[PDB]
Amino acid sequence: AVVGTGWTSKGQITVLDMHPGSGKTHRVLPELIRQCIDRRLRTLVLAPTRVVLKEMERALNGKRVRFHSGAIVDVMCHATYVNRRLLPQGRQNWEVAIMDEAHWTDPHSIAARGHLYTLAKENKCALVLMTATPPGKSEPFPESNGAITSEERQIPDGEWRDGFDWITEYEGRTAWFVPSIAKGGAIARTLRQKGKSVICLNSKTFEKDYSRVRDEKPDFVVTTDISEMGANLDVSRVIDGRTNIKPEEVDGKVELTGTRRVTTASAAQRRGRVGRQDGRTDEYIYSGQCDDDDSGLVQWKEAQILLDNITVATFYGPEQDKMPEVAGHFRLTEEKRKHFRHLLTHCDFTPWLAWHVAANVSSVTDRSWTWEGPEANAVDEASGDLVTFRSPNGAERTLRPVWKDARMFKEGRDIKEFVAYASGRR
Repeated sequence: AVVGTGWTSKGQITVLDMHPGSGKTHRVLPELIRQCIDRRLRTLVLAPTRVVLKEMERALNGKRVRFHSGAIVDVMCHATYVNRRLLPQGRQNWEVAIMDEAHWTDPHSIAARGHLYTLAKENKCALVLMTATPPGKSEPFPESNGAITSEERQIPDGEWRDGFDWITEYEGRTAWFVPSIAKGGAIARTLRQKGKSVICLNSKTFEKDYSRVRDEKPDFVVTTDISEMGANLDVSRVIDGRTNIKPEEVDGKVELTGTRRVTTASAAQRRGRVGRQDGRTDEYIYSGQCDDDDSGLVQWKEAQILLDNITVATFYGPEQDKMPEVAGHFRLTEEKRKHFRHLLTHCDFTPWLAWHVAANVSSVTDRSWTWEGPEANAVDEASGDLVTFRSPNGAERTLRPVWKDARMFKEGRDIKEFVAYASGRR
């Protein structure tokens, strides 16, 4: 344990920065809840992912905790907390809030910590943030439970043949972080034609396929940033090119082109996959430097869209500089918020797309915005022909949305699901 009491006093903000593998989920979290239950405080616990929520349920074995897909402790995902507050008829209160993996730059995660920070600064709760890389200044090589030898090497950015023998001559298991699902597939194919087993983890596969890692012990896990929020990959080496995809609003559209250097918090979390056990020395092989200035990413606008609709609120204080507009800018009328919530939760829309649709379109039944956009917004398959579909009246449409978000058409979303919506089947 790190803190005694007073941590549950209204207006207290506590940051627990504990290294991975020193018993946070199964030692520290269960002691914090014991205290809450003993003091009879309505406690909220936020997990980043279903994988971590399930792990919390095992560690909180034998307490009155309510887990969400007569107890005073509720456990749910970051995203569940925020999505619930999008119904103004929703909005239960807790006096203590514990947020696990509180560094995540997912918009729901940013909005949750901002909302809870706002409440605690007004003395409506206590807030614990559990993360090795708290928002604010980060170190790329923070302390670990066991040794990590970190070395800079050139890392392949796609398929290779010769010149990188150190990758495949290695005897232990490796996690290789990649900036995108597409780049992952290239790396995965090359490793497999060099005789290695590979599992790919990303936004799309993580919830389902995390368990194959433990079960199948592949030579390589080729992973996106999805493994930076509590994933135990049980590897002895990380390979980290220190890049990520850069979703950005450019000329009124969300683009996904090229990469950014990771933030130092990301680099530390990637490295943080190893060094979990004392008595053994692991390896972190990386290429190049970090860039902490991610203020350009659309995630901050999306965090504001959510925060303005679950609520003067601020982001979690160091992050407030990254709020792109005046607080409240994106607030919707109750009726439009209901549309917004449906698009997020039932149609798998990004916050950016769901906001533009709900703010602007007349009725929840209109689909004409999906074909009435400017010509340059038309959506192509990888084969080069523009996507077409039929409206219920048999009219042939070209997919050409008024608001274009590249994330709807690749990187773990399929054109086919968006066409289900556009054709009025969803």
